[PDB]
Amino acid sequence: DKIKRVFVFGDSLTWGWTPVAPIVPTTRHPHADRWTTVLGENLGDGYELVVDGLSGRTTNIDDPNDPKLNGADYLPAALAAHEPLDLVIILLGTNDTKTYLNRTPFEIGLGAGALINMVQKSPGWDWTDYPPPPVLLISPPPLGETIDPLAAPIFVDGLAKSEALPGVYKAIAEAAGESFFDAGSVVSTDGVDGIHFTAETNRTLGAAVAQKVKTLLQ
Amino acid sequence: DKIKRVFVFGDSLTWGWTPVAPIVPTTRHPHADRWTTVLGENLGDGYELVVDGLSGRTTNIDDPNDPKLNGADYLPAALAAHEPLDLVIILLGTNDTKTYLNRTPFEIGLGAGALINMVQKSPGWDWTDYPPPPVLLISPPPLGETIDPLAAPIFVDGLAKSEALPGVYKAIAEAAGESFFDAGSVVSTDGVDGIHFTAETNRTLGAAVAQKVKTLLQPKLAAALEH
Amino acid sequence: DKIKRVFVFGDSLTWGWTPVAPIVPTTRHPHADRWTTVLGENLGDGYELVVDGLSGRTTNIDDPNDPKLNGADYLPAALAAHEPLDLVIILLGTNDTKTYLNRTPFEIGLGAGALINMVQKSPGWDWTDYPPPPVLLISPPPLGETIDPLAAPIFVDGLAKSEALPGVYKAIAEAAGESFFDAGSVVSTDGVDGIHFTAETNRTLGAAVAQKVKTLLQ
Amino acid sequence: QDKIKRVFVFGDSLTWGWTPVAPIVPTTRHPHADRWTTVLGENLGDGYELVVDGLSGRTTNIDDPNDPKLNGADYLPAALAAHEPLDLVIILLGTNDTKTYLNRTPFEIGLGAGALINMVQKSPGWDWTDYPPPPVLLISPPPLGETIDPLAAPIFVDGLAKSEALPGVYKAIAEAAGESFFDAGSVVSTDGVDGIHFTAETNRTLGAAVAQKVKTLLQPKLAAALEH
Amino acid sequence: DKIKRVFVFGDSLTWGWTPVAPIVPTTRHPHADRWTTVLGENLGDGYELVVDGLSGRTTNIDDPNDPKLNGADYLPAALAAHEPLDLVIILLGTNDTKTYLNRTPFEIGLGAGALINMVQKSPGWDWTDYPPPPVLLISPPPLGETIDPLAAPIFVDGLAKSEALPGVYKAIAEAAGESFFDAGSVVSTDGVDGIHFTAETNRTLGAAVAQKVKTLLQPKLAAALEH
Amino acid sequence: DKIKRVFVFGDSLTWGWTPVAPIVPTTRHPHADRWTTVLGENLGDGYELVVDGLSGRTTNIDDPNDPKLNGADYLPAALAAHEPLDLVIILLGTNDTKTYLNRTPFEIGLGAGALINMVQKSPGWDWTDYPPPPVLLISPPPLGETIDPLAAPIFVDGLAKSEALPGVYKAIAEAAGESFFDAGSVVSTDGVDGIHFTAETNRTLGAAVAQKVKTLLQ
Repeated sequence: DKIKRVFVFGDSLTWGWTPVAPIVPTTRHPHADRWTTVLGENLGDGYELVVDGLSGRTTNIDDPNDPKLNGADYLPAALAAHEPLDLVIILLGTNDTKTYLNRTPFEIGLGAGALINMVQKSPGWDWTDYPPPPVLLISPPPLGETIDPLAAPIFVDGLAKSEALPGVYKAIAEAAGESFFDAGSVVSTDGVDGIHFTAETNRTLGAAVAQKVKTLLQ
Repeated sequence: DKIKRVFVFGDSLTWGWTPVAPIVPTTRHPHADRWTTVLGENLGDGYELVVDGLSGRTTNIDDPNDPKLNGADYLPAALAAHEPLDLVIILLGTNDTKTYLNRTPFEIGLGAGALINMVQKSPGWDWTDYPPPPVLLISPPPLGETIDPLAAPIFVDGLAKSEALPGVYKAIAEAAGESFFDAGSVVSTDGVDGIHFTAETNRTLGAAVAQKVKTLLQPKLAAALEH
Repeated sequence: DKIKRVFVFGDSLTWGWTPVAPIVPTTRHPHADRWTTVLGENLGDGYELVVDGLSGRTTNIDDPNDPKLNGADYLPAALAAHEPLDLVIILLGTNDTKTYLNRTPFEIGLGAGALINMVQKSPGWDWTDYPPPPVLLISPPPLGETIDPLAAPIFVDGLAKSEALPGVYKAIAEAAGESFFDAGSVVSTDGVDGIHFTAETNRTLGAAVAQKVKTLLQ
Repeated sequence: QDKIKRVFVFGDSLTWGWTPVAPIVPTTRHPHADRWTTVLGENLGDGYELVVDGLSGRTTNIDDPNDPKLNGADYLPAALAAHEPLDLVIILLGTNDTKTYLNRTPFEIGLGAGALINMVQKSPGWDWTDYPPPPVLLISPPPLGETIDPLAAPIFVDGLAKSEALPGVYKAIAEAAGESFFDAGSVVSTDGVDGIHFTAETNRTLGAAVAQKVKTLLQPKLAAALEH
Repeated sequence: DKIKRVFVFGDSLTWGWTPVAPIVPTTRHPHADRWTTVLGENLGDGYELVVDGLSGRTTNIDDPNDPKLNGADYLPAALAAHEPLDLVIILLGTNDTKTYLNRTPFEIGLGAGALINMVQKSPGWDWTDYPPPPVLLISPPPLGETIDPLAAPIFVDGLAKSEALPGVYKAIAEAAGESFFDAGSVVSTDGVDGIHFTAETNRTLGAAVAQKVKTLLQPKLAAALEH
Repeated sequence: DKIKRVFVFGDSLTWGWTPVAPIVPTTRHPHADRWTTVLGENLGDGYELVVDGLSGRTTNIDDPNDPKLNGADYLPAALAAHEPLDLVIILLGTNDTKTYLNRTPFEIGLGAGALINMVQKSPGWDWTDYPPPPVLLISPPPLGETIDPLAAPIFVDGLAKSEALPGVYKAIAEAAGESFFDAGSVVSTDGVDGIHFTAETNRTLGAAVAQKVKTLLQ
């Protein structure tokens, strides 16, 4: 019985940012406490995860402060490097609400859409011919109402944008003939810095997403 | 009584490519025969059009054969140059089906979406403050089943892509909270070269699109449609 | 008699910036008061205008504050989109005097030259074969002696540069085998903000430029 | 109790697990059990945990005009930050750099590998974390096959000689960076039928050999005691 | 008296391409036979030359075949590296006529203009304050009527373009308030390959350009002589 | 017997920056006092020099303050323009220690390596066929312990980097099969501004480098 391969593509939430005061520097959640790990455990031996979480990462836009943060710069290579996959999970959009990137929620949806499209056109080549995998686009929960004062200037108007993502993400996913899940339906941003997750929140999300995944793959 | 300004942003279909054999060179449809002109006539004195149709133009992707064909390179400037507008009409996607651009229909939808987004964030500045205008995204009709042999190699698998655009364009438009219309619902690509429109097709399209526009910009009529 | 098509390519002066205090925000001159409109009226039914005026637009240089302001990024597409034309009028150079763009008058001439060249090589293709249209390069008048305090820092040394443009523009136009007209010969920058035009100045310019056009086209 | 050591492997199709076949393409991925990185993992034991990033077609630090995703140096900074903290970075690249159309000398390819080592040394570019940067083991690939699949041969003209020259250059560059080196050509050769990729037998040998090398670097107290 | 420094910025004509059959490979003209050398000899001890001639070099446009051939990529650095200078001579434009670069003569003039402007804004900095030097723009002669068959495909329509350069170069130089000289007024492209110069042609050019230079840098004397 | 041609590619040290207080503006060392000139004199009539020294120039990295300062942008053209050569001397690396470029010594070595590689692949063409010339990579001496207060902010941590260059440069040169010389073995940065050389230091360096050159070329 073929082991099913799931690739998880996200930001610091998926890397395992431990929320702290002051907001930085952080250390990585122990493996046991990462949402992806709990996702893996609840799925069982039938499944095998590959995880790529980058602190600061956006859907598809350059961060003028750091040239390595554009998801869409990286994703084509990542997909080809982990082919073949049975599912691609995308949990991005939190960094896209940063003030200086000046994005609307629809713009952020388009960004997630750009990534879905990269998966659908995945590997760009005749060197292999496995099919492209389906995609589960996950909208993150709303930001915290109170963000660490060091980071707050960079998240002005961010909360309202983050609240609007589930609706947009769902339409975009649907338009692509792919799947959707709102992380805000089962958890919220409970980290002390108003942006990242506690281990308790990771656990809830991992277990919830595992149910959703089994529905799609059995 | 304020005159309503409508900006039309498209490709050769909107420039006025006269279909001919061989496919090139062409000459511009006389003004009287252009779809935008008939659109203007059917709208009346209540409306005033601005038209920007570029042969070869795509939604949001570079053509390696010509650096001036990317709609999204041009649109931000165009919008600011014609502010204030009451509506922006986009009729693009036909060139996006060209084989060498290697686009899926969903990708082309995202391209049209990129343009909608540019309109929604239109002018990027404090120099004026008019609101941004609403958008009517128009999907083109399917390509001809028979394309001029000179152009056919460049439109391989293009037909199927063009057939898939209305569904994608509608979702994208809806997702943006904007409007949609399928040109394929009232006309088809009847030009001899299998890509462009006759004057008869222009006339039909112009008249049909004018009805749609009035629905959006005359609120008494907009109201009546919810009934 | 063929109707003659004239394309006007300019900046906020051609859009119809209404001079006000404070300098921004502005509203667009009513159509009846725009210089291009008066140009059209004085030309008669023999002529038909197409107008493209963008606030902030330069000849051929990127504005680091706004990526849509480079005339030469736009002009090739615009020319092809309005083919066939009988004349192209260019009234640009006022924004090129902005301090942070660091341009000399000769440099600005070269920029206008770049645009003339784009018109001369206009459409780059076999898809149509109309000839390319002739060009009337119009130098703007000198800037106001007193510029709105909000904008003044951005126009340091700009006045002297603007005074030098007619001479340079004339040489460049002549070198290209094309025509020239100095807007400063018939009007000056009388707007309250020291940069833009009143409706009275628009009227004078429109009527003067119409005389010049008829000389070129009969 | 002892913290588990994290080793990141950054390579090309050799590291992805290209199964050599005729005709050369299309291929399928070596079963997990037969990948060199997997055997590397098994020979290391529970003391170690691998993260593997192998991309078919990938170069050290140069754009492939045929595919914009193949430049290792475009990807590596992000990858490093995404897998921090690491105890070692292994780089096994250079085989694609010998492709005719990229027009590279062996020294140039060394510089490319050097660019990657430098990215690791300056790894994460930020105050968001402060773990140290990890050491690097640069691995030179073996020489190409003398006979390359006719479909691919035009793109590997003069490639063999370049591949033979890589160990020398890679060693100097690694040494200059104060990092480690290993020549895959010292324990295996390109035995795949297409003249470019590896059989499962060759993967096994390489995995086991590289595991010895890794333990020398990360348990040096033990390595020391063993030598006498 | 300060010794006057003259910087010569050109292409293979200034490097010293020896015309041969077949066209390539060539070897460099002996120093004694280079036009710049004869220029130096005819100027005397009052002057000192610095020479930068690159085979294949254009005014201001990328050659898709070789990324090092754009004069304007190089000139800012070169100017600062040889500061202070009393004159900059530019003899470029021959490679700009190459078919695949698709340039008009006016465009090539603008390219030369771009270089003049770089000289006028020369060093961009506080680190020194010498004045910027004046410029003598030199138009090359027309291409040969017969070009080596290996190179001919790359110089289609090139002859006519090269004939048009003197007029354009003069206007552009004048517009910049700088000087002009037409190499075609005293020599032509007599090399066997139809592109480069013999030693005899170099000698003529060197001596002619030296007269022109002295006019510019000893202008009080030039003035007094004109009677 | 060939007259032997030596091309010297460097920064302000090779241009002839006269150290002064305040640090800027400077004037060029008289020709008689330049290190390259003394190099030429000590070599004799058997040799002929070509010199390209640009104030501010780096090995292979863009200076965000000035787009003309990247050695590797310039070197390919320079090499082809002065072919044929018998030797290329590179004395660069002092500007690479500037704080804002954020380079490690190994990175700077790689930069020098990039230049060596350009020389080894020199002219990229069939238009001539002379061989490529050998290369003598020269590491500069350590910076001054005391730098002009106006320039010091830009050379923080630069001293330590400059001290590390000889070791790195030697490895890189050796790896390329080329030659090396440490300018710090015969001189130090004795200019009043803590960065540039006096005429006395130029003389010492010129004479020392001439010995080295003769060893390589006979």
